[PDB]
Amino acid sequence: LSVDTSEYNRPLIHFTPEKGWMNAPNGLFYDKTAKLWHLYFQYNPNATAWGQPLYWGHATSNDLVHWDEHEIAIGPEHDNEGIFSGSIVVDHNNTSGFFNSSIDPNQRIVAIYTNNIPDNQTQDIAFSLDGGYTFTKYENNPVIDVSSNQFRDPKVFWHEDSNQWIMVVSKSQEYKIQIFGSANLKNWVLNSNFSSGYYGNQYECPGLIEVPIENSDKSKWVMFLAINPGSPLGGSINQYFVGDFDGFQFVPDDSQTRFVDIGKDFYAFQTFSEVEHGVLGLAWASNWQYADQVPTNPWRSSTSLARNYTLRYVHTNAETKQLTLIQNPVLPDSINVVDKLKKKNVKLTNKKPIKTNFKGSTGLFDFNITFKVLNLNVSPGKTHFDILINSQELNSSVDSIKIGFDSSQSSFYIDRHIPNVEFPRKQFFTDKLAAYLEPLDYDQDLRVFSLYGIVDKNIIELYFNDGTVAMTNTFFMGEGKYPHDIQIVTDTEEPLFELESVIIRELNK
Amino acid sequence: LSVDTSEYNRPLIHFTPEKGWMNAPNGLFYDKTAKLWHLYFQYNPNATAWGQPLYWGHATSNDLVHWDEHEIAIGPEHDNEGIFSGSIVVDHNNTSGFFNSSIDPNQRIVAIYTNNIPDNQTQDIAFSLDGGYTFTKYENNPVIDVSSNQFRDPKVFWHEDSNQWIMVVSKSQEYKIQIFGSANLKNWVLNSNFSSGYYGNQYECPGLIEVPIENSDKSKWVMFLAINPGSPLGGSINQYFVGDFDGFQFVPDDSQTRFVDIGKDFYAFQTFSEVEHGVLGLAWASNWQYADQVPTNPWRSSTSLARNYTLRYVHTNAETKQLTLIQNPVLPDSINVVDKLKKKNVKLTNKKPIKTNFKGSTGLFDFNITFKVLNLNVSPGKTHFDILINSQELNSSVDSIKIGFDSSQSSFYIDRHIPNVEFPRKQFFTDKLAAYLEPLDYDQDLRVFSLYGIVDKNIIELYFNDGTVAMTNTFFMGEGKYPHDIQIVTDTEEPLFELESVIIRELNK
Ligand SMILES: *[C@@H]1O[C@H](CO)[C@@H](O)[C@H](O)[C@H]1NC(C)=O
Ligand SMILES: *[C@@H]1O[C@H](CO)[C@@H](O)[C@H](O)[C@H]1NC(C)=O
Ligand SMILES: *[C@@H]1O[C@H](CO)[C@@H](O)[C@H](O)[C@H]1NC(C)=O
Ligand SMILES: *[C@@H]1O[C@H](CO)[C@@H](O)[C@H](O)[C@H]1NC(C)=O
Ligand SMILES: *[C@@H]1O[C@H](CO)[C@@H](O)[C@H](O)[C@H]1NC(C)=O
Ligand SMILES: *[C@@H]1O[C@H](CO)[C@@H](O)[C@H](O)[C@H]1NC(C)=O
Ligand SMILES: *[C@@H]1O[C@H](CO)[C@@H](O)[C@H](O)[C@H]1NC(C)=O
Ligand SMILES: *[C@@H]1O[C@H](CO)[C@@H](O)[C@H](O)[C@H]1NC(C)=O
Repeated sequence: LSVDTSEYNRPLIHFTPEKGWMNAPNGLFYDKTAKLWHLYFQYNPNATAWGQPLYWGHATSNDLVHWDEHEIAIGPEHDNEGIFSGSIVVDHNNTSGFFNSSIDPNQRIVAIYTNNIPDNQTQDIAFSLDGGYTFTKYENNPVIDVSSNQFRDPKVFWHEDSNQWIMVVSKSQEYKIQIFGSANLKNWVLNSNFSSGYYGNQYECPGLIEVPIENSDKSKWVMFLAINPGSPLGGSINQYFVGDFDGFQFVPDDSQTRFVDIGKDFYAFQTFSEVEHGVLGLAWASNWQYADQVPTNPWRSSTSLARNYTLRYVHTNAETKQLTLIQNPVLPDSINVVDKLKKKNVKLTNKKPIKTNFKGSTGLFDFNITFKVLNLNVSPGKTHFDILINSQELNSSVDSIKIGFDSSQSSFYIDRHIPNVEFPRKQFFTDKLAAYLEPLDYDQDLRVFSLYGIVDKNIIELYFNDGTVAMTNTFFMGEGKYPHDIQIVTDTEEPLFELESVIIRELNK
Repeated sequence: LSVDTSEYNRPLIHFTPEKGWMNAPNGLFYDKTAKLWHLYFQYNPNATAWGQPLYWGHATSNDLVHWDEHEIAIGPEHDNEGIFSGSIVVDHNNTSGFFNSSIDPNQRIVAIYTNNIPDNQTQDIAFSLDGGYTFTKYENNPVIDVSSNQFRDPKVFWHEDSNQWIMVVSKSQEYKIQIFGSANLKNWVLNSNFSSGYYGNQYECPGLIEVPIENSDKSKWVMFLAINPGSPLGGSINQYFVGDFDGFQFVPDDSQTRFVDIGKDFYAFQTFSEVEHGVLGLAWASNWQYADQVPTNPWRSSTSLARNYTLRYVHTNAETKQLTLIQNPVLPDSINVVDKLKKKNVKLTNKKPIKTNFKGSTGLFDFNITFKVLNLNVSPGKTHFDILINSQELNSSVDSIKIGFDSSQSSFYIDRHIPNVEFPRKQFFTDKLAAYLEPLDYDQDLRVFSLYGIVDKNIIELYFNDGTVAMTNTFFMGEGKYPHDIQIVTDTEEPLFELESVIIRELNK
């Protein structure tokens, strides 16, 4: 309680609780009357570690970057217990019977969540009569009990075409996504089981939603699935499947495995209810392997930014395109640009590096680059360029993380290694991660790629080729240090890389 | 040609060419008459890098650890071209018409391989009349041409039940494994396409074989598949599927994705033909991201050890078992044990570390541990133990790689980071890799696990829980340095880990 790392460590525009522990985001919805985005979260107010009693924390936002934290929304009946993950729906037509005439239809808020008690996980419901700040648990909870220890994380949505509420929920250790239906929110029927992809140890946090295909009238149903432990990257990861849904079973178009975000730190993704126009969601931005040991205090964990989800046909090799999940960050105009560097058609060479030259630093930056690979035979050790994110100098040292692209491998990479920062379970804190991408485009016969990145004091979110792939990782600079400036460098004497466009901004609340 | 790193860098019992570049192993077969294992391989004699003309190199062995290199077996028609990957079968009954009355049935050797020419990849055959040392290409090559640029890596086998030769080959960029049948080895018919798992950039090096289930009469068909680039670990990786095969189509038992080896350096896996009793195979032990840049000379690349493949029902979580691919290394008794450390029931503590104390070092070691996790509440930074593989001291420093287990994560890990060793494309040389495993067993209520590891100068092969998962990685110690001794250490004051059995051996040719 006496050490506060916020000054250098606490994100400006990623949500964090003032104190205590946060994991999975819950009950994501938009209130159309109040015009407020609601974020709830797995919350332990009593320590910077997971533990019971576990609650739903609650915060609101009008723009998905500025958050007001509120009083705890739901709590367990005993210290022995926890209100585990869930989702919220708006029961406009009072199908649940909970709501007065005088409750605004857009605020008829129902939470559906896992109630965790010793040897039992059930699905329970509660309703809010005050706009989502307090709740009354349903008299006849549980609404679903299958006598299981491992039965959690409901995502519920109204399905017009089959005229019912749909729940996807994990039967975690059976590796099944279970699909239930209800008229009621109270009485549920099991319609199907879905099993596929990368099983790890466990299925968690399913989601199922209609995602729009870019430049078209058409859509596909996407099933989201979280697994932890046992990610091939180590620990926790989120995956997806593309297909069709009739209200009863989900049928994927193929049987391939794909991850939502191939950084180490993007887990328990959930989408917002009541979004008109598109699909928005966010995740918990850490990894279960080390999330409770990173050096922040008096809180641990942030969410990712909210992101916009679409589908796009992209080349995965030279011959073949696949319909692929695209995501791009939600950043409203209510963000102040303190300063920016903006350049066009720069021929990058080791004698001409790009260097930010701002007066100060908030620790929040973004960078936005479109680049072209030239025809130049260069030595193997130099077929790359690198973006450096440097702290201020402190113990007469600068800390930095590196983001680059190698043209011989057609792959982006990050290196988040920081010397002299140690914490428990760092054996699992992978430093070097890569992503292979086909060109965004061809200009004549030269390969074009794009990269957008945003750095917020302890988290970096990278989006390659207009969101073709996303990679999210936290990073921990030494005590007192935070991002101060940005450089783009290369070791080539002539130009291998031409940056058609470079924009680097310092940003603030 | 003047620098030779062999002294510290060249494996003793993993095959390497004397000079030049090697990638994928080819034409693996056992000659029953000669009693010789044959290894062919993608070979460039003219540089320590991939390039055309590309040949099949050739080596033989009576025990799968001692290799005799021979003259190039197959070469391209022009410098423009390459004999890409392939397999060998023994046509005992002369179905191909190539073989005399006086050619021993067990030596009726036919190679089936991809002929790579500009804008064209076809499948071609050649036969050997002198036991596999020289070949005559078939008069009417190609045997299969589908007018494709991306059509390569045939694995062929006799399928008794449908009375035909089967070929699995990759239609690389279409992400299809294509299954062809022949009476002939000359005239082929397409029977099915198979598409699943982790797509990556490209399908390569398929395999299809009947694998025995442990302690039973039963078996399953396993389909192997290599992808590169685009492994979720970065670069190249091998995956598999378990199911059934009728000679015409492969039908997996589920749609899950699983990798054969979750280290960075295990690619283009092939099995040996003419193995009676079980399934044996090996891979190329590097990763395409950096294989051509690692600091060895005058050669680059080794194969993995030959491994024995079985299927076993293992716990993937506390509730659920899955039928899972098991592998264990083939190490004959023709291996000399120079010295060994052997201990039983050791309560590991930071005051009582295990330390090898041998007179010298060949650079080749193995370690074999069964251990039990005790009930001891210890601080989070200490819930692990570590195996250290140390070089001799040189520039007044010891280089080392680390292999460990953390009990809070139930996961093994490696850290192959070595200071002051640099080479091109090391951004992709991932240092930290993990593997989550359920307990091998329970002793009362205490968790039991096992680990076998083998280190051979520049390559480490780890096998967790009697081969439940395998992890293969190269490593590059500083100039002159190689493994000299081994330690097992922990930071706990009391004992969290009891090692029921520990055997560390120094080994030699
Ligand atoms: C946990 O937090 C709750 C609410 O802030 C508080 O009532 C309680 O005392 C804390 N600790 C325990 C063990 O309940
Ligand atoms: C789905 O899974 C559960 C196992 O938990 C089983 O009880 C149920 O019968 C299955 N339903 C269908 C439709 O397969
Ligand atoms: C979501 O992205 C989509 C593009 O399909 C757009 O319709 C919508 O306005 C976006 N919402 C936000 C908050 O950016
Ligand atoms: C990065 O580059 C340009 C700058 O206007 C733009 O097309 C693109 O939207 C930028 N990306 C983001 C996410 O702001
Ligand atoms: C079989 O062919 C070989 C190889 O050229 C030849 O030497 C041999 O004499 C032939 N044997 C018979 C029986 O024709
Ligand atoms: C096998 O896939 C090939 C290559 O695309 C295709 O032409 C052929 O029609 C496929 N056959 C079947 C039965 O799917
Ligand atoms: C391969 O391992 C299997 C496992 O039972 C065994 O039957 C066979 O004899 C082994 N062969 C070798 C060379 O280890
Ligand atoms: C290591 O020890 C096990 C169990 O004691 C033994 O059965 C096995 O043969 C050894 N394994 C290897 C790969 O040498």
